[PDB]
Amino acid sequence: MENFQKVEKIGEGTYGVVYKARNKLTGEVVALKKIRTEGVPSTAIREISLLKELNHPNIVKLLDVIHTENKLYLVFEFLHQDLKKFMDASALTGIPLPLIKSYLFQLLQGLAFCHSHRVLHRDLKPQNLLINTEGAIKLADFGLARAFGVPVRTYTHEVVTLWYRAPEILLGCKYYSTAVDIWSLGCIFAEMVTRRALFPGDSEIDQLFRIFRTLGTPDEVVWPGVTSMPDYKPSFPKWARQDFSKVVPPLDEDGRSLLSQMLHYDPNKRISAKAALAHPFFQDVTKPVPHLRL
Ligand SMILES: NC(=O)c1cc([N+](=O)[O-])c(Cl)cc1NCc1cnc(N)nc1
Repeated sequence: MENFQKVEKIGEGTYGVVYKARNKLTGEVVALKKIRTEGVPSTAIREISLLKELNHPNIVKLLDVIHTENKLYLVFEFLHQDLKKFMDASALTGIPLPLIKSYLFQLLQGLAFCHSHRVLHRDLKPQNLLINTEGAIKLADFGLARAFGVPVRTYTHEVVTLWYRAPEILLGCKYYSTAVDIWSLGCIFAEMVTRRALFPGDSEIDQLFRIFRTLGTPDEVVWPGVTSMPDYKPSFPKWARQDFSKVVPPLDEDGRSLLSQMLHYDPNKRISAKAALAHPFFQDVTKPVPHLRL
């Protein structure tokens, strides 16, 4: 509003426009997201407001929710860069394993926290993971997708990224579980390691088939109930599971083991954030300093 001097437009955020802004009073620099509409639901107000108490070091703090004049403003703690930009910037050399491990570990701590408080992210992707110079990484936009159905096209009709969507969502499941976030994080882990998106689908069916081509078309053996899912079709081609060592080379077996558990088809077999934190892969985790050029 007028209490915020806009510094620059960060982008066309998932729900709306995002600006880097400074509070004229406090001098605090924040990210301000403007969200779209018949007056903006009041149901979302109670919901969003609840997320203000969801405070954790690996969760971008939601400082304030402001509903006014058919506009909804979300004020967030500001971080200078997202993981997508960082991965692009580290494309030639790759993110060092120690840093990949630190980020994965921190993200799992953040998910463990949200999940223990019954909050799901639902739309984890590199762009929603913010990083700073201290080596921290934080989850952004956590429980927002709840009172906002399912993404598809931002106000600028931008294409919704399905690359990190769990198979149960693609198969039409009506109830998401914490497992969807573990799946997305597994996809991100793989991408940090290989420097290439794991399943870059360009349509819902292409996304699903890319997953099937790599992990094998799921069946009742590995995923009880899958053939009864809303969008499951007996006509799906049946692809054999690819040898896992081919998926994220040259990741070591500790890493491959954890990733395999984060990508199990059955949401109920998929590892929890809490359990993943105890995986041997993190035995030598540390907190390196990233090379950020702001
Ligand atoms: N909380 C935040 O700091 C933040 C929030 C949103 N958002 O609520 O939509 C977005 Cl896009 C980006 C953010 N920061 C990363 C960033 C900073 N600067 C520039 N130029 N690009 C990215």
